[PDB]
Formats: sequence, structure tokens, C-alpha cells
Amino acid sequence: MIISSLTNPNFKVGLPKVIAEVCDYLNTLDLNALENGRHDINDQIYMNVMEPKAELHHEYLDVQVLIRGTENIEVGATYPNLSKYEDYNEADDYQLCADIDDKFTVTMKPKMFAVFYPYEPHKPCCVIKKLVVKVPVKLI
Amino acid sequence: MIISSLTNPNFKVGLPKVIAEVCDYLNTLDLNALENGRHDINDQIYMNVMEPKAELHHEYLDVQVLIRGTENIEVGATYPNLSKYEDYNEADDYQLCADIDDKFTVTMKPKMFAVFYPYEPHKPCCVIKKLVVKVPVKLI
Ligand SMILES: [Hg+2]
Ligand SMILES: [Hg+2]
Ligand SMILES: [Hg+2]
Ligand SMILES: [Hg+2]
Ligand SMILES: [Hg+2]
Ligand SMILES: [Hg+2]
Repeated sequence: MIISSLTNPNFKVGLPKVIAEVCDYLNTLDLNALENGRHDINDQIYMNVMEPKAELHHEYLDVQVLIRGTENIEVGATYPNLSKYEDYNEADDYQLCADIDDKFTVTMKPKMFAVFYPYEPHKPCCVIKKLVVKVPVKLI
Repeated sequence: MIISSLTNPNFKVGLPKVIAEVCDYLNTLDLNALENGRHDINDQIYMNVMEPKAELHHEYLDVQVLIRGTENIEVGATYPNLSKYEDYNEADDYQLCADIDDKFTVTMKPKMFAVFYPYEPHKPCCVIKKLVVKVPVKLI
């Protein structure tokens, strides 16, 4: 997983070019003015902007970007025990499970971003605006 | 920041080679078996294996691994404000401060690895056997 800030001079270090090309372009947008909903980007990457169990993916990574508020995401980094997982919904790429093993809590502040690769589980629940960029693993 | 698990089949996906080269080298060893102390890996890269204020670095990234026990590391993904930091030590690449802004706590269990690039404040608070690999950012 990767957790950094759009605001930090060097956030680009170590990133996969594609997630990098895109944090460049978010830095272009007036993130605050973005309309909640799904915004397309290229032909493969889209965006969902949102304003108010754990989840994981097979096909896409998430780049999460808090834009306003403060948010605690639950996150695991050990590969999940799949056998305990609800099943996969081939339509929205996901499986759910009540729990995360080896769990820790990342608190996001405006600027923070978080990339969870497929199977890295997470759980935006709690304690706002943000967006979540869908990037197909293949592109990395 | 990178948080990930030297233990899930997709770990290398997204990892800078240099760092992959190292997870390799590591995954090819007896880490319980490791002599505490500085082990040199090549001419540029060296590791500290260890059996136990915030630190930041300019020149070298930490690959940290927990080999056993459980370890809690407070961690900053936003740019430190460097006026508070204490004062660079060039010989051991570090600057301290008692605090971290926008702190979070990552919990290390064995098989788990955190890459911290320069200016990422970190505090192995530890609520144990570990290693920290030093790798020069020139190389990512
Ligand atoms: Hg991005
Ligand atoms: Hg997700
Ligand atoms: Hg669960
Ligand atoms: Hg590793
Ligand atoms: Hg360090
Ligand atoms: Hg400080």
C-alpha cells in the first residue's frame, strides 16, 4: 500500500508512472469544485467523487484522496484470508468481510492519498469529501 | 510511504526494482537466524538487524522489516515542518523532533515491510526482532 500527500514536493518518488501521471493531473483540478459522481479520465481510468464491512478488489487499485475532512481508513497489509470473505461481485470488482487481520488505522488529512492494490483490504468507515480513482492493475 | 507483506504473492507489483531486488535478497535468508548488527549488502546498500524521538532522513530510504514480535511505528505522510526539526546530522542521515504532525500508527507483524523515503518522519515506538534496510534514494 502507499500513503502520501498531493501536497508533498516529493510525493512522486517511487510511484508507478500511471498513478503518478494522475496525481499530476489531480493537482490541476479544483478538487473542491468536483461534482460528486463518476468522472472519466482516460479510457480506462475513472474517478468517483463522493460526500457522505471491509472491502477489497481484484481488477482495480484505489487511489484514495481525501479532499476535505479527516478520515480514518481501516487497512490491512497481510494478504487476506479469502475463505472468510463474502463473495466476489464480478460487476463492481469486490468482496467483503467483517474484519481485517493485521489491521491498522491510517488517518487521512486533506492532501493524503492512499493506494490499495487489489486484495489490499480497506474500510473507509469513519469518524467529508474525497474521491477514489480506479486504476486497473494491468496498467502498472 | 510503502506498507506491504514480504508474504503476499503480489507484493512486487508496484515496487521500484531496487526495492524488489532487496525483498528478494531477504526472502532468501534466515531472518530469525540473523546476527544483530550492520550487515552490508553491496557497496551502496547496508542493513541493520536489531533486537531491542522522531527520525527523518535526507539521503537514504528505510526498508523496515519485522522478523518477530509486534511493533508499532508512528508515521507521518505529510511534509514535516522543518523549522521544528532538530538539526541534520550528515554522517547518520537523520533529523529528529519530539513530534510528528498528522501522525498515524502502523502496526508491524512479522513478514510486513514499510519503505520510508526521505522526509518521512517515523518513530518505532514499540508497545522483538527487526531489520532496517538502508537504500540510497538515488537508486529508486
Ligand atoms: Hg493518482
Ligand atoms: Hg476500494
Ligand atoms: Hg472479515
Ligand atoms: Hg521486503
Ligand atoms: Hg529510519
Ligand atoms: Hg517535530
